[PDB]
Amino acid sequence: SKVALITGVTGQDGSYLAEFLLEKGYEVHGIKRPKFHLHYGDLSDTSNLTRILREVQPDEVYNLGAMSHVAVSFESPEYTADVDAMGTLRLLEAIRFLGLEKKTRFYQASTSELYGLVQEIPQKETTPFYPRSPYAVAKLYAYWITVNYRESYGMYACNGILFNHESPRRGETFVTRKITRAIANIAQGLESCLYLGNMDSLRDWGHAKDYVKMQWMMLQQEQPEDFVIATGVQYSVRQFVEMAAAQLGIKLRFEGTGVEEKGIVVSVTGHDAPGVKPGDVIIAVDPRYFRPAEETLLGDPTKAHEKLGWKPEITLREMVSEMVANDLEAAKKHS
Amino acid sequence: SKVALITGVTGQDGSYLAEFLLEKGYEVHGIKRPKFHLHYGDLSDTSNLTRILREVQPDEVYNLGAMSHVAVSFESPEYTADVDAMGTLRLLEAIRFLGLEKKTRFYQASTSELYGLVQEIPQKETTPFYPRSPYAVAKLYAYWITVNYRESYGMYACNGILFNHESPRRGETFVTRKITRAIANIAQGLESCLYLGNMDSLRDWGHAKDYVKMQWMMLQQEQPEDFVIATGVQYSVRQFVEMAAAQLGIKLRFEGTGVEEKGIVVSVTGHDAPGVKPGDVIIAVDPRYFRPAEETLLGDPTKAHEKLGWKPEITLREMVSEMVANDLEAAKKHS
Repeated sequence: SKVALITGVTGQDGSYLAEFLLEKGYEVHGIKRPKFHLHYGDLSDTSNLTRILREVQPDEVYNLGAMSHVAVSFESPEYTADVDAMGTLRLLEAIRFLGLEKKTRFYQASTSELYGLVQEIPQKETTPFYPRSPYAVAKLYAYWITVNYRESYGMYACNGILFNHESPRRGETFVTRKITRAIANIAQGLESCLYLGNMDSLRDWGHAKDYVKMQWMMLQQEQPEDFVIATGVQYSVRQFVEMAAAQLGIKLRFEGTGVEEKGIVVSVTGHDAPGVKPGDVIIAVDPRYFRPAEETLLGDPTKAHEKLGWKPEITLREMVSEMVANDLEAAKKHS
Repeated sequence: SKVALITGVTGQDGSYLAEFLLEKGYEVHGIKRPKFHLHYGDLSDTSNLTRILREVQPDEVYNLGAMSHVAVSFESPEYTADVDAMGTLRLLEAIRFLGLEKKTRFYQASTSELYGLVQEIPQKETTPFYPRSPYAVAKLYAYWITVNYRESYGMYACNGILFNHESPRRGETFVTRKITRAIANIAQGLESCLYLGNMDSLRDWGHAKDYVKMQWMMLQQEQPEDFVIATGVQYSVRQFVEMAAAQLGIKLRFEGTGVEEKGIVVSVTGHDAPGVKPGDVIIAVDPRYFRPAEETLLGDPTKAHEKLGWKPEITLREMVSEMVANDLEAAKKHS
């Protein structure tokens, strides 16, 4: 059968991609950031990773790394660049060293954080990059080295510019998981308030499962091509809160504007929100993080749809329901 | 003048010790974990640290590392051991390599976490160690290698078994700073509730400034000796909360027992607690962290007092007042 190597195999995207590929009968090898094999290594050691590629002889390689500058907070800038930027070059160079240009197809996970400034909305494949963090500059290098090996050596190598994508596995530092975790704990009486920033902020949220599928599709073509991977639909942080609360039978009312805005509990249906009652104030704004910033990230996945036929199949509400259910289960183990 | 080298120079203890020594006219060199000099390095490189000791020719070396297994959360177990355990051996071996046994005095910062289990209370120099985390095992090695170089080579090398010590610089992960930060933010209306564990838990809290002084004293003697460094006085987490709240004019009432216990605002005096009013519930217990655990850490600093004349000079209330004032200042920049 087909063989694949996944770097960053234990993150949200790696775990879902590994499942997706195993289901298709692939033999899956991975390294952290039955027919599944884990290897030691982090992409900082050329010898170790070339050895692994030599033993694995993968048909496909998925270079997933960290997805956000926030998920990389505790690493040194040099370590992040060595693995997310140089690691990409090492993988491409190893494929050449081993004479695998004709057998191995390469996928690199870029990020919407490459847009930094923004300017034009929505953002598409032609929209110019302007990195705003060391992490994003490292990703800029990874994006361009991949384009360069494609253009210079005719290698099948391409980039997936990923916009936000969540799931029950999403890291607790992202706002979506913060909200579902908090709503569940509040409903179960383990906490009392959820503090957020500007609730007007508009986001483009997709489901990790739909995105890892597009990543795989991007390696099944006749020629390599880069693609923006997003939903192209906007929702407010406030709508996300309402949706999450609605999954637990809590209807919310919002009173006040800006840093003064507050979420009041109007009614409660069902038996999953015992720790909440009408009148309760459970959502508020933290001035330390409030900011009325314009110019907004919103991806245009038209090319993906036109050339590949890819479209997100899971809806935002199903994603929220799945995340809420998972956090609710953990929460009741403690009420 | 005298020359000193401090490892972990930017932590709470290192920053205070550096100040203490500079005030005394020392030339101070440091490495992270005017007459002050910072060097690159972390104790993992024998060549780099020997070179530094060779250039510095210190009269005194203070091997401060991490003080808690919680402060070491984001490091790999191997990295922590390499710097906190092996790093200690490297420093002692470099002093010998360079022929500095007669000039350089060595101080190692142990921790009360070496007691793990506990059993006998209070704990003193003779009380047996029983590490309960990888971090503490690394510290056990550091403690014993220091004793061994003292006993085997007649080197002036000793251990300071430190119990909890705080200050305005204390890391936000420790419960004392968590409480002062929270009380200030609540008083300033930036947050609404403080969730803690068992409020009956008894602790031995001293001030970092008093402790770095004992560390220095331990190197001014005629012979090297190990010492427990603590206050030997107990206070409850609940008393700490009351004290912190009292610094902001908030009097508290506690209703309920165990996981049901809650802190209610009785009265408010002054103008530093605008975000709080009588009746408000601002302290509650998080069941996830509640635990009625016996057998309690409490140090017996009698030997320190008897042999060296050391005694903590700063009181717990002055420490709380200082921590609260610092957090209150940060807080009002945002109300």
